[PDB]
This record gives sequence, C-alpha cells and structure tokens, in this order.
Amino acid sequence: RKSVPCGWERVVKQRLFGKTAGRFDVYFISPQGLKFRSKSSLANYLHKNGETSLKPEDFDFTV
DNA sequence: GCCAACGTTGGC
DNA sequence: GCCAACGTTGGC
Repeated sequence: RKSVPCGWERVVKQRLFGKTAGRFDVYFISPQGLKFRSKSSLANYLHKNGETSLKPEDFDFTV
C-alpha cells in the first residue's frame, strides 16, 4: 500500500454527527505547512514546483 | 446509488 | 471575518 511522502503529514478525521457521520476526511500538510484537501489541487501544486520524484499517486486520499 | 472534490455555515 | 465542523452534488 501507499506511504506518507517525505516531510509531509497525512491527517485522517472521522465525522461524528450529521448525515455524513461515519465518513473520513483525509488532508495533507506539506513540509512548508501548506494544507491540501484534494489530489487535484495537490497534483497541481507539484506540477508548478517542478516535482520529479513525488507523484500524485503517492498521496492516498482513501481511508 | 453514492462519493471525490469542493461548498457552506454556526459559532466563536 | 475566519475556519473545523458537516453539506452538496456531478458524474462515474
């Protein structure tokens, strides 16, 4: 399976109330502190910064 | 039918 | 006016 890319943090939070109670949200904090909620916005950032090692498939958005 | 990406909002 | 919660939904 997938592992957290180097210097990044993966935060998983489970919803407790409402219709979506039981659902999980996954977000990633970059080593620079930038908070990401989607694989799209992340893949977008990696492209603009010239990433040659970390691929958007390396960041698991499933829990 | 139902969930990825993003949208809204109550409660400071 | 911001943000951590949950809501909404297009499109697979």
